[PDB]
Amino acid sequence: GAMAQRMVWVDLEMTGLDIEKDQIIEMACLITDSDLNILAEGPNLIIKQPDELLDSMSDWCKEHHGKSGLTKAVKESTITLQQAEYEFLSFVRQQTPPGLCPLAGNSVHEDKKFLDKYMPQFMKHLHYRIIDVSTVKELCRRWYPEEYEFAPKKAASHRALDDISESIKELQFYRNNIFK
Amino acid sequence: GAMAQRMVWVDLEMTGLDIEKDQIIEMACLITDSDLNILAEGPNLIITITLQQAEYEFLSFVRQQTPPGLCPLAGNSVHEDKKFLDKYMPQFMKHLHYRIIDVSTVKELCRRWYPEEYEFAPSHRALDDISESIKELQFYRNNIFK
Repeated sequence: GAMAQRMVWVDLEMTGLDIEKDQIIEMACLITDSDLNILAEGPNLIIKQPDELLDSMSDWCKEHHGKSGLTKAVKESTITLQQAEYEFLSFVRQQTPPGLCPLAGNSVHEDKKFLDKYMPQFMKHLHYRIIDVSTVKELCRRWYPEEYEFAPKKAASHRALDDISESIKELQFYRNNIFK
Repeated sequence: GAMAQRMVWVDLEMTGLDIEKDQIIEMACLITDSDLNILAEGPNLIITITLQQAEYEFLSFVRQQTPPGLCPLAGNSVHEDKKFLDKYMPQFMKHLHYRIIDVSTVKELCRRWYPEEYEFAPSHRALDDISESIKELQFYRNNIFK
């Protein structure tokens, strides 16, 4: 299909939910065509942030980023936020025409909040539209409870790029099972 | 599980899109069941009233209609509305679930996957904008869902 009909899937991992204090610690990007066919995997980058920020994280955040092995990789990182944005923006410019492709993901409103503040040039390459798999998830649970039960459970967190894969798989499941 | 499957619909008008500088001009809220039937209509406030009182009016309304932390925020391009709400109405957002139901996601899937249905798919107040967003979602349920 047309490059203007491609989707830009992102997944971010952050120190918390507070847009004033918290920072982006991991990011991944993936391109699919309009029908969710896999076109190209983008960078998977672990971004350096201070130790003070990593220790002030919520008890849920501290354990979940520890078992996935992220906090260790954040502490050994040489990638700055600015360097990561340059990598992500370069990749999407090579894959999509400017300001025409949507952001896609799971509860991707949360990621957009952090991308709007900390990666505004990357966000200018994207159109205003959002494709949020979690809106489809909520409608599946209500309107198609039988199909919702058969969907696979999500795997344990590894890296942001694997989380995007699970989000794509989830929306493909919805298309395959609850769309006309 | 019928109560946890209800939806908290909102629509807001702001002075712009910057969270640090812009403010909430208008807000409306209403509750639908899981099948989109309107169970109760809330107030359509011009912010005339204050933001903290508007939050008390809306928090009182959703506390007598849905259980805390189980029902999502629902709307059309509600990602921008959720940003202004998390900041300026954090006690209201504490009553809702972390996920949201955004009709603009369904519109976009309709546009791509159902171009024919998309071509024949279907405001002065913010409450009227919610009513039209529900009719838009009901159209997608009927025309593109199995």
